[PDB]
Parts: sequence; structure tokens; C-alpha cells
Amino acid sequence: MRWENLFVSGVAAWLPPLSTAQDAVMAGLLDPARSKLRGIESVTVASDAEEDAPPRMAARAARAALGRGDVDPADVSLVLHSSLWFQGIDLWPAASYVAHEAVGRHVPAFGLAQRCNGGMGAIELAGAYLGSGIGAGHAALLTTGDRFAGPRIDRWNSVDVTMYGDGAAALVLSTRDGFARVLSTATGVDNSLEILARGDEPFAPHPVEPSPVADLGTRTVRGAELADLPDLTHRYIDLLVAAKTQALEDAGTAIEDIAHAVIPVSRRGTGHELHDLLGLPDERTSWAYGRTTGHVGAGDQYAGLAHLVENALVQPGDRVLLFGGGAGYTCTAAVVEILRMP
Amino acid sequence: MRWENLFVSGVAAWLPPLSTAQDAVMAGLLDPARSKLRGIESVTVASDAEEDAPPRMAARAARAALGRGDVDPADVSLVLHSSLWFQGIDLWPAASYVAHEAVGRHVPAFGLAQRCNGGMGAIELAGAYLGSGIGAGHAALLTTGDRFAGPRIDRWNSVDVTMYGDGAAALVLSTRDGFARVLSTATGVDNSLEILARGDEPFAPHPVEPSPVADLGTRTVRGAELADLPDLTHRYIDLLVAAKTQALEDAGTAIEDIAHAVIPVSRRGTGHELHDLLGLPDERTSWAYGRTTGHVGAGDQYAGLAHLVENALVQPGDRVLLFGGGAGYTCTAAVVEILRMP
Ligand SMILES: *SCCNC(=O)CCNC(=O)[C@H](O)C(C)(C)COP(=O)(O)OP(=O)(O)OC[C@H]1O[C@@H](n2cnc3c(N)ncnc32)[C@H](O)[C@@H]1OP(=O)(O)O
Repeated sequence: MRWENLFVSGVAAWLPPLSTAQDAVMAGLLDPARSKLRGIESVTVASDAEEDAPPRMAARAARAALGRGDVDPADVSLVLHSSLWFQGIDLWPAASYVAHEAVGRHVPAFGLAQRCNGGMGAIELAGAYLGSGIGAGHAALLTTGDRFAGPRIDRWNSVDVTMYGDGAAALVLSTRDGFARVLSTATGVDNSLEILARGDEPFAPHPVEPSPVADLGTRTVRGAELADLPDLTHRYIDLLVAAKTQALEDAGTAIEDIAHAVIPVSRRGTGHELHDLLGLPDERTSWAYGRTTGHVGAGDQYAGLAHLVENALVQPGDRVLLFGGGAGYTCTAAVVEILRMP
Repeated sequence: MRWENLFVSGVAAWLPPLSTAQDAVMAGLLDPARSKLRGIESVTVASDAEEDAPPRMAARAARAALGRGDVDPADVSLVLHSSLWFQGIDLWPAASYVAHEAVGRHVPAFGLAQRCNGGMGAIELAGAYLGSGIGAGHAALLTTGDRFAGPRIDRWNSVDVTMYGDGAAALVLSTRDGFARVLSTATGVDNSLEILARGDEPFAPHPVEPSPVADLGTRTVRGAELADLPDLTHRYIDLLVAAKTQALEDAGTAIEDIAHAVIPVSRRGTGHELHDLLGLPDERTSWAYGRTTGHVGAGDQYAGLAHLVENALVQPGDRVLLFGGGAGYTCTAAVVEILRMP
């Protein structure tokens, strides 16, 4: 999709303090071989206090993003809140709380689930909503927020390719103006790969209690065994290449003209990484940042973009690729152009 | 929102067998006074078999609805799966499963959370998406699915105003054509009421285990206390009346020209009921049906419209009000004109 009139108005993260892989190793929580392989130096870890519940961190990130963009909350016509895990209270609309605390009473709010790709997928859904004429305001607030805790989640081991960081991020879209223009978005998807996110886990009538520690790495292997697909790895590669090619093509931009790519925090640690598929070096991705925060739920792309802008690592005229990807498997990519610095 | 080119192509519900309130009374699960007051005659109840997990019930409803509209799955550009509760397997994209099984590999799929309003809210989000140019296809598949189970959920008592039913529904939208035309949608919202859905439940770092039985009636009472607003009931009434008024006038339709209203399954039992606020009699709403299914997660409106169409209880030219409402609080309403009978 080529967007004629869509902008990023503001972007911000609220992240708790850093917790080092070195301390995790010394506490016996993380095998040193694994620490070295995955290359994550630290992840962000929140206290267990109510004030650090995901919807409260999201509310803080949202207020920072709206303030930095100078967007009036009364001009926000939609709130989308994406997440991976528990928001702190069940049977309750976390999205309406985020909306209420950051924007106000009379804005439609949805919770959005597209696993790790939620932040990026939200941009397409919101962009469409803003162009439709359904609501009066010109802006949409997109938030993410998670806070991982045991027993269910072991942030250091529960996923093979990454380590979870706690925190929230926010991005404000506008059809009027912003510091960056969204030139394009594009989604590659292959829903056959959903089996890798459940493995051989049975469908249970109720959440299994007490919660065993999650092991999504073992799910992918039971999943691969079960699927019996000849081209499993090719399916992943193809959907990622389609998102990239179409986002770039619809933006009229080549990969050589991408100043920086903001990517999911994940790492194989040997062989080809995502940057090799994208066709650009490691230093032109957000990895140097991402490896200090870990995988902050659905917010890596918003957080990484905030990092670029806050540290003046881009200037007007640069184009940036925001690149998604999440279990499903769904990948939404976007090309943005820096128009001015906040 | 007046819609120039939005149609309903097919609608279906996959419902498990009914279970009577009176059998529940005799089993010591429901107080006789409550069964009489609420007037719910029966509720749908799924088996605990894996084949009745919500996303699987949703896939079958989706297949049924896609067949009734003769929609080629290659023309579906979006799947939105809305739900209230656990989908059977955690940390997994249920929407991608629904999409894969009902439509295919290469359609973007999102999970949606807007409590009981998810089904109706999804119509606006999907309408915008189809109108935007993002996907080539002309149709969106919208599903719902839930299957309630203990200890967390007591279908008979966990919500004071209704009793939960298991099952799934599906609604296929199209910008090209269908058996019904969507003339309008309108959302009223007041996010201050999110507190009623949370009560004084503290934000916990991890799901509380073992799960106690949910009591959402008590959350409302505790929430109202904490909120201490003098006009709480007026806020609720006002957003419902605003949803109603705007839907009706964007469709250029007066209330006495609405043949039927499909409403959420609930009942106070004395005093006014929603039909008084809508300004139409009880027999021109879906209550006679709804009172046999219970509140079927986010799918009451889809199911109620399916019941109308399948039993030829509406004819070409009739206009139907579909009326949402979910904790948040958000209410999305729509006026639909029947163009022909499938
Ligand atoms: S996922 C969906 C979950 N469900 C919800 O989120 C429901 C949210 N709302 C509530 O829980 C509130 O408690 C509401 C419904 C706002 C208030 O309910 P009450 O029944 O406690 O309201 P009051 O007793 O204050 O009623 C006073 C008078 O207000 C009118 N009125 C209230 N509710 C309705 C409805 N549903 N329909 C028509 N009129 C309504 C009545 O005139 C009422 O006087 P009565 O003499 O009781 O009729």
C-alpha cells in the first residue's frame, strides 16, 4: 500500500531499568553458552508493583508520544493496544483503560492480537480507519505493553530465538502532518505457520493451572514434526521477502536508500540473520539497541524508531524501514521518510 | 457513518447443544429465583472435546458463512476474530488458525478484544480496511468464538445480567455485493466505565492461580463505589442512545421502520429493558431467540441475524438494527437492509 496522506506524529517508549545477562548467568537463570549465542546483553525488567502493569506503562508511553507530537488528545479517533501476554486483570478491556488514561472518554479502543507483529499490523488497520471517514479526528494512538512474570514466562529461556523485555511503546499516526511520512506499508503472511506457535499443545477447556513454564522453542519443533512441510524454512523466507519487496516498491525506495531498519529483537547467533535476508549490514539495523532491551512484546519497532529519533541518528531526507514479524506467521513492514526532527 | 458500498455477503453460527436453566436449577447450579428473574430459558454448551475449542467452532461457522455468500476464499483480504476469553492454547495466534482453516495461507488475520462489542466493532474496522486499497480482495471474514469453563467461569452466575453460551459466529462483509446492504454504522463510547469491568481487582504480575470463580456482578458494584460518579447510569444510557440515534439517521431510517433489532442477550427482569431505550417492543427484538442461546461471547449480533435470515423472519426491503454493547464501555450499532434472501 502506498499512502498519500499518512504521517507519524509522535513515538515513545516507557521502559523499566536494564537487567544484565551477566547477572542472569551468575544467578543460574541463564546458561552462559546461550547468553553468548543470542547476543542479548540486557533486557528491561519492571517491578511487580501495580504502577508497572502493562496498561499503565502503555498509558505513560502514550502520553509521551502524544506530547512529543503536539497532538491534542481530543483529535484522536482510535486507540489500538497490542500485546503478547497478561495485562494484569482478566475479563477486562485493557485497551479502554489505556484510552481513558491517555486520550479520554469518547474514543473507540480495541485490544489487538497479532503476536510479535501487532505494533506493525496496527499501523495498517489504523491507517485504513483514519482514511475511511468513520471518525472525526485526524490521529490514531497505537500502543503496546507487556510485563512478563513466572511461573508461565521465563524471560531468559521461554523462546529460543530471543529474550523478553518488559515495557510499553506508543506511536501516533496522523492524516494531517508529523515528523515522518509513512510512504508505504505491506504485509506478508503465511497462516500455515500457526502450527509452529502451538506445537502439539492440546486445546484445553480452561487455562492449565498451575502454569507450567512456557517453552515456545520446543513448540516450534513439535510443530515442524507435525506439519511435515517440505519447504518450511522457505515459507518463512518468502513471506518476509514479500513484505520487504512490496513495502520498498510501494515506497519507490531501494534497500540501498534505507538509512536504518528497525527490526524485531531476535537472533540466531550463527549463519544468516534477518539483516542478511533484508540485504543490509548489522550496523544499519536496530540490533545495537534491541540487544540492550530484549524483545519488548509487540513494541520493538515503535521503541527502535523512538531510539533513532531521540538520539538524532537520522536527519531529514533519510528513509527508515520498520520491519515486523510475528507468530502466525505475519509480517508488516513500513517505509517512513524523515521530514523534520521533533 | 453512512456506507456507500458495504454489504453482508453471508452470516452463520456454529452452536453446540442447548442446556436448560431448569436442568441447571435441578442440578444445584442456578438459584430458582435467579432463573425466574433473568428469564433465560436455555444456554448453548459445548463439549470439552478439542474439536469444540473456540477457534475450531469459529472455522466451521466461517465455512458455513462463506458458502452461503458464494464468496471465493481468494477474495478475502482480512480476517478479524473477536472473543471474550481463552481460546484453548495460550501464546498462540488463534486468528491465524481461523484464517488458515476457513480462508487460507495468505490473508492477514488479527485477534480483536472489545469485550461483548467485538463483533460489531469489527464491522467498522473491516469496512475501513476493505475501502482503503491495502488488499486486492473485496471481502472480510469476521468471526467470534468462545467456550466458557470452570473454575474461572460459571456460565449461570458469573455475570449478573446474563448467562453465557458457548459457540461461534461468522459474518462475511463485501464491498461488491451481498444479500444485505450495510447502510450505516455508529459507535458510542465512554471509557470511564472501564472501571466497572475491573472493580477493585488489583493488577497482578501473573494470572491468579488457582482461578477463583469470576463474579462480574460484584466487580460492577465495587467499581461503581471506587468511581463515585453521580451520573454513572446516565453515561451508560447516553452512549447507547447516541449509538442508536446516529446509526438510524446515517441510514435515513426511523425506528418504526426497523423490522427487527438484534440485541445483546441480557435481562434485568424488572423495570426497563434495552428495548424501552431503543423505543421498540420486545417482540421486534431478538430476545425470544437470545433467551434460548445465552450470551454467545461477542457473537450475539451475528447469530441473531443468522437466525432471522435462516428462518425467513425478514423479507427483502426490511431494515434490521444490529446493536452492540460491551464492557469498556463501547457500543457499535448498524442498520442493515435486506436486498434478497440467500
Ligand atoms: S461485555 C458486556 C458486559 N456488560 C456491561 O458492561 C453492562 C454495563 N452496565 C452496567 O453494568 C451498569 O450497572 C448499568 C447498566 C449502566 C446500570 O445498571 P442498573 O440496572 O444498576 O441501572 P439503575 O438501577 O441505575 O437504573 C436506573 C434507571 O435507569 C434506566 N435504565 C438502566 N439500565 C437500563 C437498560 N439496560 N435499559 C433501559 N433502561 C435502563 C431505567 O429507567 C432504570 O429504572 P428501573 O426502574 O430500574 O427501570
